[PDB]
Amino acid sequence: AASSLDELVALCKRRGFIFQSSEIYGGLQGVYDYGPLGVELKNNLKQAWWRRNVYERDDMEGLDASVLTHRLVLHYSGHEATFADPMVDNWTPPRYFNMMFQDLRGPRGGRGLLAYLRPETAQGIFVNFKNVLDATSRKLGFGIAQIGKAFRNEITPRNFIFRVREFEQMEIEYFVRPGEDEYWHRYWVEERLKWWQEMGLSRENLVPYQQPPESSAHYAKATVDILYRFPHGSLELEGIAQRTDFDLGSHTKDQEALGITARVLRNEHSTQRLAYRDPETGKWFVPYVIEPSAGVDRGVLALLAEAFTREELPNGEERIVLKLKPQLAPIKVAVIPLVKNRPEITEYAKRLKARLLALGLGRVLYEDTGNIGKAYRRHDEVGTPFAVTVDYDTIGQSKDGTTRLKDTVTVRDRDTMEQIRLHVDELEGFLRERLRW
Amino acid sequence: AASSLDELVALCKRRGFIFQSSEIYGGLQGVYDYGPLGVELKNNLKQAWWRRNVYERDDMEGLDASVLTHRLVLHYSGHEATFADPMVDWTPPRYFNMMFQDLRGPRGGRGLLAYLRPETAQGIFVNFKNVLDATSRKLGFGIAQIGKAFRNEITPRNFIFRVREFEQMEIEYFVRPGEDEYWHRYWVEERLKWWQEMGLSRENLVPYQQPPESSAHYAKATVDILYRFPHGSLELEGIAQRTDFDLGSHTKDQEALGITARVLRNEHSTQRLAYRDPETGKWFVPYVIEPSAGVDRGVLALLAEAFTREELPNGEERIVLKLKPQLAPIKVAVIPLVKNRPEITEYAKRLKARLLALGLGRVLYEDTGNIGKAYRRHDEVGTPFAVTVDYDTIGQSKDGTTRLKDTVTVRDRDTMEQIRLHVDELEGFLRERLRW
Repeated sequence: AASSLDELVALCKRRGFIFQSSEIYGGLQGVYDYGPLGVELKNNLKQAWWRRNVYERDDMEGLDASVLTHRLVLHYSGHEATFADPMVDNWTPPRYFNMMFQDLRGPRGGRGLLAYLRPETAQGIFVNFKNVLDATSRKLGFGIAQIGKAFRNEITPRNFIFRVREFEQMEIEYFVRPGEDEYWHRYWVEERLKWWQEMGLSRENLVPYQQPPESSAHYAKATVDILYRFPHGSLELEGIAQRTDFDLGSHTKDQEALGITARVLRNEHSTQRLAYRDPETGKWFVPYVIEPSAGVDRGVLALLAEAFTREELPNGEERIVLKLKPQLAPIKVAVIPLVKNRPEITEYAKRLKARLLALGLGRVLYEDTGNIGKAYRRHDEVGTPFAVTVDYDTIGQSKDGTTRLKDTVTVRDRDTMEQIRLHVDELEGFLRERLRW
Repeated sequence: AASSLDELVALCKRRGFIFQSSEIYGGLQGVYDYGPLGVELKNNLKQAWWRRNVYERDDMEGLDASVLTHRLVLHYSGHEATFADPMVDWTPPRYFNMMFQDLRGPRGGRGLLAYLRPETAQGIFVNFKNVLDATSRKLGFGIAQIGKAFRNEITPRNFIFRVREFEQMEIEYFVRPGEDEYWHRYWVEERLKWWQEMGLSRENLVPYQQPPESSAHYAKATVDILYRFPHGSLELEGIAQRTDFDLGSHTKDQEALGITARVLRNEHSTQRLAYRDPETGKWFVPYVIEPSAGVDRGVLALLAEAFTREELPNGEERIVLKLKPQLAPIKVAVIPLVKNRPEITEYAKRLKARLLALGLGRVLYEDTGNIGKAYRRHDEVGTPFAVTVDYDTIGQSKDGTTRLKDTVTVRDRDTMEQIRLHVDELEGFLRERLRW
């Protein structure tokens, strides 16, 4: 585990995980960019999440909605009226600053040409309920998963990835029948909690907090936050709320014909009825929604934070090692040529990297950087699990003349630091064993 | 292949590929949303692209920059100026600027203005030094990236084509001033070749080499790959050659580095975006080759191409999306013959999981009524195989034999041929046909 927030910010910048967006012109404070190593880890996390909640389940439909949100969507969801914070200057009278990113479509800044950069992914889901329903012919006890970008017009962007203006989320909207709501809520909480550990976070660092009714927003019958023990303090990773029929409620047509339980605004615009019908009979009703929502960047940081570890070495000095779960490492194997000038060597290495990539266990990388020592260092810092290295013996140029050593390479374990030399054909099975899911 | 643009728009909406963003409130014309089936295909394409240009190569670094762009980036890249033009049509004296913009935090002050990037490339350019430092890369190398971009279109025409929000797959290949012309043709063959591997016919592809009149000033050459869509040729990808303009326009110590393209005096940049050590110690700004594709366009191209209407032996027709298997939103559909039977449904579900485990792509358990409707629904969304489970599969054959236990019928999308095989063979059957 890592001890300081800056150790991370430093590594992140130093090894190419994260960079201050627009750095060369002073930065656009509050927005960051993901480097070579960052994109990989980030994507690996998003994928593992998608595989788990969509592919592996049989009640989940996927989605990808746009960032440009029509003014109305955000009126009827309440944001226009409440997504704000209390602000002032130096002392003027106090007033709420609505934190949404607004931008005007086309020609003129007229009130009717205003649109928003969605501040959360969920509304995209809600407005498409009927749509999704029609096209898939889904029955109840079902949700819609989605990953995407969101923009919060924060006032003061604090410590790193935490208080940012642009970021990404992984949200699910699980539609449920009014009666069964309380069950599904605890079901999802165990599930998400469980997932995070499988990804590599320790139970000791996870904290399932249940919000007291003072904190619960009006339509939220209950909600639990999963916090992670970061170096600088506990920060929220994911939130599993229970929103009754508020969301579907606020956007649907024929509001008073469908017995809506949460208080909604009169909707004089919606063209479709977002409700479900046929509880064996013919009743229309608005489903209740359970909603797990995680923040991609937070997750990426949690993983780094957890993995980060400093080890003392027998000679006296230390080393930084990202102990990331293998399947999630930005790089799985690094193939390194002992000498940089030799062509039969580089050409072999490259031929080998490809053979390994073909196993389909994750990114294999051909490394041509000078100094076999620097390489090992660079890799432990970015958490890659294995390093295979190629030398003259591997080729067949043994100074003694035998070829008993042709096609064998040394593979160095990231964690144990143990190096063993094995023949290539065994190397495959070795890797399957250790890298498969 | 498909004959009309509306046939597609219709299928896309009908089967859950694409929907009009904000439809229930009148739509936010010009922006669309990707449904269950759409997200899948879209992602499948992005991935195949990433695997190819990053994993399979040894000179590529990946990236993911933010949409919120600082005002300055877009000043020095030229964009800001292309639209600082009072056009008086008498209608009022406007600025017909093509970028969405917005202001950061507290006030609408000029120093607090920001933009929603209109292209992904600038994110790459500004980080050149950064990426360089952290990776210790040598020349003959690029940076790949996928992301969102926003064009403040005035009139959103025909579907996916003239839209305000969309995504791109761009690469910035940094090259030494001398070798530029070579790399340019290299990339063109490569991209061209890729597109066909994805399933597009050579007959429908059109490599247009822009004549000196079209080329923006700093562009020493450029080729557009057009696709023959039902409504006409529309641009899929563009491989330009931008010399040292981009890196040039953003770097510090401009006149110390012999920049060849005309750039603006840059009084703000804090880093020097150049390369040094041509064996010696000379500094210079690399030339850039740039393949840039539009995700949505690609998705449409694939759909357009795959779309086909067939006349069947009984007399009726059918719509079949002939998508390349590895790209299909769904690889296998496991379907139960009767919906009420527990031994059947329970069997089928257990089977779908066994198949998903093969790691060949999404397998889906289908519980929709009517075995006929299912087959139809699937050919329409282009899923390659359909396995079906019945009473024989379980072991309740009305003839009394058990020779047919643990076997299922699998219907080929294309040939429509159905063969009944045992489950264990089924695996090998699928690997054969579905692997990359």
